[PDB]
Amino acid sequence: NKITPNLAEFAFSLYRQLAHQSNSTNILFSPVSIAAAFAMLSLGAKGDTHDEILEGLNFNLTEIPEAQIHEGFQELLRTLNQPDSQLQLTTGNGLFLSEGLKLVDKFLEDVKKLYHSEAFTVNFGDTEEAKKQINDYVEKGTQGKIVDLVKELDRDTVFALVNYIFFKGKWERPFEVKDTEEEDFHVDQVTTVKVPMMKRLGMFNIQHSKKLSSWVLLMKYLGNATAIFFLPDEGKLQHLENELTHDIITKFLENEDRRSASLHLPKLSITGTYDLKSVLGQLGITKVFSNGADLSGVTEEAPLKLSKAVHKAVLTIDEKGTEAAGAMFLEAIPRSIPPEVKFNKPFVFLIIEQNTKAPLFMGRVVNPTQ
Repeated sequence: NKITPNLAEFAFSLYRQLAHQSNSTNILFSPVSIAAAFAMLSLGAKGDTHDEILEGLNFNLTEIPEAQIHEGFQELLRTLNQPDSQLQLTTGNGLFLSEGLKLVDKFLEDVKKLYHSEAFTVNFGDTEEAKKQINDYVEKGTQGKIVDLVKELDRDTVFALVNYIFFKGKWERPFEVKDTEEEDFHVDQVTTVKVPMMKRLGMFNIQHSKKLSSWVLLMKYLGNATAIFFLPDEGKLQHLENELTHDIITKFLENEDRRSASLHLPKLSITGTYDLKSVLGQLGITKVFSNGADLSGVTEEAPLKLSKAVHKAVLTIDEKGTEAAGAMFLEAIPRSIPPEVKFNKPFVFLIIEQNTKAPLFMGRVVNPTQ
């Protein structure tokens, strides 16, 4: 693409903020999902409000044309929604504005053709009634995978944004349910929990990196997506979180070499729930959540601001290399002795879209049972 580098930096920027607040919490969010959520909102904003958002998404308005930005997100979100995608990425934006409000139709239109988003008007006077609706939107939109998203709503809520994303990929080269068994996972230097561990001896795009002091594993998903897992050596987790760059990751994706290995990877499900206002505030995006928010692109006469913005990400990782079978690869294993690589301790991961090189997900697993 062309806005990929910016997205990559936005992601690490946001990841480090969340990782610095604690080192015992799992982390899971979607760089693409969130950036597009606000790039969209920037269409109904002006001046500092509008400029603050695009720069909080790591865009230098002094060197890049806005049209280029929205131009890119349209194509990116375009390919992510292909009805014939083996990927099966179900993501959506919930725009909820107070009832009885003059909305520029040009806005409601762009939010449609460019950001494939849906805008809804509701009675925010009735809290426990508008909240029950917003959650019924996600649920009926996520095949029920995500429920009771919104916990509570403020009083003077007039503008609320709900961003969600669900994903369960199908490995190009799947694991066998029959080999999955419980193994210890080290949440820390002297503590362990049990977790179902998938395992398979095979040819993997795996290698140990000295610069990162970590094992780097790359696995393909049906639908043109790649998962990159980083298993840091003893005591090098922070080191790893600080050395990661977009170029490092790009180098690893150009390598197609496979080597023998007995891999143990946990079967798990992770979710990330974040308050975009709270989180994006530390990145410099505030004006849009304030009274002085210039949202005249949305409503033309009445005062408007973003009251609440939530992001919810769900990622499931299991054996399946599809709901069904068919093809069937066959790998030639060398006779040499293969290394046993176990992801039985905290590790960081990225899920990259092969076409654009955009990060669909970024996360960290510290405790698989939490």
